[PDB]
Amino acid sequence: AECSVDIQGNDQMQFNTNAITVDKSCKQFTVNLSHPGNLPKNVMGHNWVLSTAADMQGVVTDGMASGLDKDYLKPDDSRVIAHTKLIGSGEKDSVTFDVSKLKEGEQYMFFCTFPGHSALMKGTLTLK
Amino acid sequence: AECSVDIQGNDQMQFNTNAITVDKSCKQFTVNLSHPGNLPKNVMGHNWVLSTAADMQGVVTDGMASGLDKDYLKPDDSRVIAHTKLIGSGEKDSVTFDVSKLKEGEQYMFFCTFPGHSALMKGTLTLK
Amino acid sequence: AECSVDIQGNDQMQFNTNAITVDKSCKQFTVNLSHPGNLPKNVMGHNWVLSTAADMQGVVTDGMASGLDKDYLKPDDSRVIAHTKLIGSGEKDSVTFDVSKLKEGEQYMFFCTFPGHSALMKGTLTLK
Amino acid sequence: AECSVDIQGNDQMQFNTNAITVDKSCKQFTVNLSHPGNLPKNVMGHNWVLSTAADMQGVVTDGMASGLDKDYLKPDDSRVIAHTKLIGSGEKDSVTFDVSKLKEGEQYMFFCTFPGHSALMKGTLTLK
Ligand SMILES: [Cu+2]
Ligand SMILES: [Cu+2]
Ligand SMILES: [Cu+2]
Ligand SMILES: [Cu+2]
Repeated sequence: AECSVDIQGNDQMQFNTNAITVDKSCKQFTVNLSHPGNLPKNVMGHNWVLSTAADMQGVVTDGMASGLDKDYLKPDDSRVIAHTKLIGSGEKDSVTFDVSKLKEGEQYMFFCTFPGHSALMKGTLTLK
Repeated sequence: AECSVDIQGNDQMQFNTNAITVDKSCKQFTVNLSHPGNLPKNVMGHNWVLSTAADMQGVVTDGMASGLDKDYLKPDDSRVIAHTKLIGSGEKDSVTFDVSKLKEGEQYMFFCTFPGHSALMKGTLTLK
Repeated sequence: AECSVDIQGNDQMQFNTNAITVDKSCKQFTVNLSHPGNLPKNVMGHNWVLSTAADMQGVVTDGMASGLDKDYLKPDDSRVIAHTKLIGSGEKDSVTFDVSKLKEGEQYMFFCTFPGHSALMKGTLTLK
Repeated sequence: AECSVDIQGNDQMQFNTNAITVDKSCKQFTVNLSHPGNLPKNVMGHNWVLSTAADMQGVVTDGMASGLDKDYLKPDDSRVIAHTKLIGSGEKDSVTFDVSKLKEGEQYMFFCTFPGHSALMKGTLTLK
């Protein structure tokens, strides 16, 4: 949609899109995440996390180490550009971030940091 | 598209959708598969294969065993409802099948049978 | 050894093997499962479950529905040939079963029924 | 064991381990890689490549771009601490490296650079 995308994380550990395009004319961009299905957060929680492609692994390893109560993200992690909370089925969360935080010609990855989901739940974000 | 869907399998071993719905009014249904990216067929080939969810695993296992030359599909496998060829980047292939081969209230799965790909490249198909 | 195998299911949602061959001369066969890592059972619990390839999807689907208190396995599911308990990190469990429950020529699959894990935590077992 | 590890990458695009610990008493560490299965190098080749977690993305991407003739690794990449050859099934390779090139407190990752494989063929290495 205009400077926003709606994305779903389902009970089969899948995001419904795997490529996000942000137009340079946008001052801000909003991601609206929902979780179709019936499984709870401790079993199939999902969040949408954005970092550069280079930082994804560091973000994922340290997130796993933060625990369920920390939504599997290291608090005040400097490499995370934007993120939602970790949501279970039937819940919703959105994030709006400034497009000035993205740079031309840098590769960005969005992903879910719940233990073991990033191998399957990830995609590219591109500023065009 | 009425009675068709276009789907893409990319260089990250991802399909761009995880759910196809077929309209019960469609007599036939076509799937148009393309492969964006730059990797060749032997490294990142993708096909779209349809079966019941209960048959998916035996089709994938026997497909692997048939190998390279057989497009990683057992020839005349009775469990395969429809399938494309295995394609590399920049190639395109379509498959049309009779919608009468599908039951309402039965669960179907589409997937790619290139070794290792079905872990990520799979989705549901249902009649509506 | 000869009629046993040690399997590990780790925090990355993977088993350390994807194929087990049971030697025809074994009267019984043992699977010893351990869980390297640090995550608790409610987030990354693993079990080793055996059925035929054709039954795997039914077992995983009824399993997921039965929930964590039932170790994500349908109570007294007749499609389950043998299974361990669902274990958390630092736990271990073993199951010994009679090899006469297996026949030559049938495809068997082993897998984890914790939601989402069978996508990666699956393998073939064959009586040879 | 202690200063060596045997690792295998199979036809299901998986390593048999996703965590290696190198003991600080080791002067040198040896990794022996084998490829179980039947698939050739150009379809499912594997290598074991070590770098810091922050450098892994860059190594994988430039590795992809170097091609099969370069074993999917950029020639003389200074980010690669150690690596094997790319091997097909039934092949094996060994690599020894100096443990003094590893510092305590730095996050390292080992992985495969054959296109697409690092998503699942990766793990941690830690000085302990
Ligand atoms: Cu998730
Ligand atoms: Cu594929
Ligand atoms: Cu599991
Ligand atoms: Cu590989």
